Amino acid sequence: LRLRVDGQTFRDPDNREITLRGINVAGEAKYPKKPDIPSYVSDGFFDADNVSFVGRPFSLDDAHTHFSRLRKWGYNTIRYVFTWEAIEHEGPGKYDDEWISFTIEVLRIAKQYGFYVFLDPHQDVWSRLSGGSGAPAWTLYAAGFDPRGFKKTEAALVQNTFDDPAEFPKMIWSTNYTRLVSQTMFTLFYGGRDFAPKAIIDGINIQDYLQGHFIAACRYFAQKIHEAGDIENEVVIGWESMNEPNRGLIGVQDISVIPPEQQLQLGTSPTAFQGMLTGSGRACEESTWAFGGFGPYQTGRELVDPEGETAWLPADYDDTRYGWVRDPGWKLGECLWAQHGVWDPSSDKLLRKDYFAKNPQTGEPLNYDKFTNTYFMEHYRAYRDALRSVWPEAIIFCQPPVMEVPPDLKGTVDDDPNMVHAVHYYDGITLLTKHWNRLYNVDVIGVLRGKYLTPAFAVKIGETAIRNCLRDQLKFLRDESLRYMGTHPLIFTEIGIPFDMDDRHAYKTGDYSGQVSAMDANHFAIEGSTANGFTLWLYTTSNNHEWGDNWNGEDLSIYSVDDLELPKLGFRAAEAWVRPSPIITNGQILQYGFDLKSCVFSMRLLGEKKAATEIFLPDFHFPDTHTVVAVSAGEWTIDYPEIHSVKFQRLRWWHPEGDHNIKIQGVKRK
Repeated sequence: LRLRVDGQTFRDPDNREITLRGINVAGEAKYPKKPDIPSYVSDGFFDADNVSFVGRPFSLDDAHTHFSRLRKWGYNTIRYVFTWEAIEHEGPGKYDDEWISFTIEVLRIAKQYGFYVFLDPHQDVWSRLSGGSGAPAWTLYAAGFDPRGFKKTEAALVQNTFDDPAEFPKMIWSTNYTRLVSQTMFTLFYGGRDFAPKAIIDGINIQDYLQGHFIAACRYFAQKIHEAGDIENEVVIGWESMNEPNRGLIGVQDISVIPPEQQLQLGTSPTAFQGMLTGSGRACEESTWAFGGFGPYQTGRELVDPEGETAWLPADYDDTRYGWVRDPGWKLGECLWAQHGVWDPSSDKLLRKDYFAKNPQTGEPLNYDKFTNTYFMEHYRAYRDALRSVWPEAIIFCQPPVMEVPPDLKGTVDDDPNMVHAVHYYDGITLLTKHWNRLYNVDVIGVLRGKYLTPAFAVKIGETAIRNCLRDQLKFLRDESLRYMGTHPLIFTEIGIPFDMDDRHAYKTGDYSGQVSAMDANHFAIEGSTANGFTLWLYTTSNNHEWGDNWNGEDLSIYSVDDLELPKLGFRAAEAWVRPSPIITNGQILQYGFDLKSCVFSMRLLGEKKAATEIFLPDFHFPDTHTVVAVSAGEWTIDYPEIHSVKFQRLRWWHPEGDHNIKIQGVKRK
């Protein structure tokens, strides 16, 4: 077997600790292959019916060629991106065995390169019909509300629908989490017995139907891995929960106003009631909000007029498509929350301001921690046991909601010694402003958890203080992980920077200085966070300068078909994310890092009795003729191991037991 969990560390068969420097592969699994429907093409979007993700990311011939890149860049892990839509697209229980068979073929090509792969059931604002990716289309018809009218009802601002796809608002897809469809789907997914207790399919609640199929669609895809025989523990080490779990409306103390914890707006900003009227064809005046130095920004209101057409399936449209039972309680043509007594369609006025406020069964007041410790963990325990009904030795990458307190599983029955805490972190300023500010940055984590009062005691000035701020944020998350969940490993499964900074300034000049300072600062935070590894958010094989990641106007891929590789076109800040890093360490890593300015790699460890320390050294930064190695104890050699013709320089450092450290200096560049 490739890797085992042994507390806070991953260990190889000979007791050496493994460091997971990985990357997400790939952002192309978010949308189908035949027809190739990215975020900007509009024809054929709505007849999802039959899709064919057979092919995404890439055709199998290019697999061994594409995998070779990730070894050359020093990556040893891959977060394999796949959607629930890729498994159960035709309908409930209709699994794409052709997609399964083709995907099993992908893994061994990657296994030939000695990768570590954990599978990611990715999603963004629920479904691709809802302005993102993830869940299949029939899940929306199960809740029933046909995406045709979504345009100006403004439930999920879809990009495959706007008049001009090139004019899709930047970073507006993430706003859908606070809109009608995504607030409804996640609420029904994690707890339908609670807020919409009339949703009964197959005699069971919508909570049990949406979860039961996602739990089963992954379990059936996992049962093939048991029968494959050559990919369990030999390349596939386990699974992840679900990408960025959202609560929807579970815990909204007042649905008539924007909650103070909702810090993202932009586009139209409907409340739950303003989102309720709009999803029923009425009319609302909504404040519109935006972006630093661009967009609405304390805007001036805008009137939304769907004009008599709802964001719901009509009362008579044919459902009889894929099996089908509904209890007569669940209706069509009317608002779901309206029939449950949340609001009156005849008078257009709320019930009150606290339907989504307290506990379904006992009446305890809801918050985000209450949602994370109950309904999310309720969905997580079943997903954990379902994957272990097939493969009990499966490592489960537990991903709680983004930038929220992880569940308190330390000392409970869920203190799983084969679990991994997956944490997301994005520089909220640079990601949303698309500009690396070299002058200030905010301790976002410190503000969210209440370390300081308001974002005024927290902000730090100076690029050095900014670097230390990000590292102490990621370091704090590791201490929060070890406090609530126990002695378990942590993997920063998503972290990156937007490459389209300063109005495509790097694409116009080749000056990637902003992206270099952003990537080096983000990696500097990871290297000092005392974490167990990371996967940079997103390697796209079809990323270009025009469409970015070909998904929601984002441009986060480190690889581009229009940029040059490392030996007026730049290198896409490649010199910033091709870093020396530990691969496998003879003992516990005390501290390591890469100073990109001085081109100096240093690592301090606590040696164990014999078993080597294997470190990746980039060819660009560390040429063999000019690389200078210095050790505090022991001996070292430098080789060029070959893994299917793929070449990368590696240094092995044999040291005795005790406190030792190394300093590797390369070539400085401007």
